[PDB]
Amino acid sequence: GEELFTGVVPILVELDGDVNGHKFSVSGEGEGDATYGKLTLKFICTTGKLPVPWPTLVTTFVQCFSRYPDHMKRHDFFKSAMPEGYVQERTIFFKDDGNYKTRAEVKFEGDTLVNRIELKGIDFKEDGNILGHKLEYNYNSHNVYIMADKQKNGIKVNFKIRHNIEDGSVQLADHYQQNTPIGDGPVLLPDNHYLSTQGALSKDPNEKRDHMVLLEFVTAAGITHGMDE
Repeated sequence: GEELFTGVVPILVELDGDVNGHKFSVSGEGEGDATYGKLTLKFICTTGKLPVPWPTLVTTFVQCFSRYPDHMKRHDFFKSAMPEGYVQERTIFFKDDGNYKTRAEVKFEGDTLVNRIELKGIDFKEDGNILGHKLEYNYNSHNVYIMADKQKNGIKVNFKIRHNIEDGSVQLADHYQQNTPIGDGPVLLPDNHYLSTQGALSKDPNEKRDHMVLLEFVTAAGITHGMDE
């Protein structure tokens, strides 16, 4: 799966979602060059307004496109599970508010890296930060902590997203994450490490729909020795 990422790879992103029985669908479209850990993507909400704020769906909407330095290349689980792909599951708990459970298949369909999401949210407050749309429209820098999970044959992941509340405070979102092969074959199981992100949310000023533009930079780090479980 390393060999598959040398250059620019086109991506489709399809989410279908329900949050407090607000059904909705999003479609996304862009490119990844994993040589630089670069992603650029556009998302549009094909069922009207998105009822969640956009920042809360950034983590949900392809970590095969992280940049792994040559010295960490054999700790790269994500790419190593391609083309057959990987299933990615997540429960995201928002502090003093509800949660998203999500399930995604990330796999190559054709020459296009595809991420296909199903997502349920519950116990969200209507006078909320989330359903009351109270979060700034921004991407901050984060670190993504990864460990191996030999049992399941994949990785366990956790990190906290720090969403800026319009008032000013922080709205935490705690991502309990699991990734596993759809890949019936062999994937690289990493020693513990992190990824480090940069990014930006913005708007296409011509796009009439509810949407989001994501440019993102993600680099792997934390390891300096001699590699493989």
